[PDB]
Amino acid sequence: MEAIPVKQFVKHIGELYSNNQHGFSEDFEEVQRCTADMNITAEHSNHPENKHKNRYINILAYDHSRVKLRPLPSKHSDYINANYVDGYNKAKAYIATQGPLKSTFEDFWRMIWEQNTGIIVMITNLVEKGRRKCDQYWPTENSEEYGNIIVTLKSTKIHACYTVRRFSIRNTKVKQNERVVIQYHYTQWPDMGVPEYALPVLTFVRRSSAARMPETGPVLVHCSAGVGRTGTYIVIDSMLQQIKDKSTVNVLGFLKHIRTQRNYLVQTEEQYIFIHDALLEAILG
Ligand SMILES: Nc1cccc(S(=O)(=O)NC(=O)c2sccc2SCc2ccc(Cl)c(Cl)c2)c1
Repeated sequence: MEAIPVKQFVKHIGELYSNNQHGFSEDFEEVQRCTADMNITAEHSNHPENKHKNRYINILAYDHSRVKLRPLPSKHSDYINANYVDGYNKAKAYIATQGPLKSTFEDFWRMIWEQNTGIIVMITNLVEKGRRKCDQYWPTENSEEYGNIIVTLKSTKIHACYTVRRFSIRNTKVKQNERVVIQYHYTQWPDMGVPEYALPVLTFVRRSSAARMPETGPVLVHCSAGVGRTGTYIVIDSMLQQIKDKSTVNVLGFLKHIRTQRNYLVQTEEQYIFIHDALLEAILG
């Protein structure tokens, strides 16, 4: 189970799809079992003092890979539900994290400053099908203050399927010192069912990924829980890098791997199939 030449990957997709996606089903179940003989601790996520900091009681941040906040003059001011995740070759190329709650906007922006993140990839809407997915952690307009980071919205471009917001943030307890942070926000979400046509996404991935500057902190990627759509993004992004580099693909292997770094990355078979549709589009296009 290693890399597949890009020229036979497309053929492979045919096989995975046939007989009602039986092959896709076997792959993803392998992925879900891939953790089986594996205990990964998330004690910090389960600590009573950190509970109100998790959006979902079941969606945790593995200890070994968790992003640590600089502790504050309490014992658990270091905790945020987030994990470093690997990209193509490069270790810790992403921070995959949940959609921020009101009570964690400070942690969220502190992490971004502390990690020197320059790009945010947002893969949810605040509200979807009437349900709360994510609290708005940025200024509707002008500036807003979170802890010692105050964020200023500088410009916005709204496309068919996503929006790009350029922020300038300054730390007040520095010097102040300022950074640009660019948010890529995918906004095109189904009233009924789930996303299906992968081409607009491929474009989103291509443009947000190309926005990464040398040599900066990891790209922050979040949806709501920070595992499903977030994992889909990371795999599509990484595999496109691999294709450019070596003209080979390894979805099943890379995914089993990043699954050790954050629980449930790529959460459903449908998302798993979607990754393949995205990459098929890139290859044929
Ligand atoms: N159970 C469950 C958990 C989380 C999400 C869902 S869900 O909404 O029903 N299901 C989904 O979100 C699905 S299912 C197939 C594709 C997608 S998302 C495709 C997509 C869109 C924009 C970007 Cl930028 C990327 Cl990289 C990928 C279901």
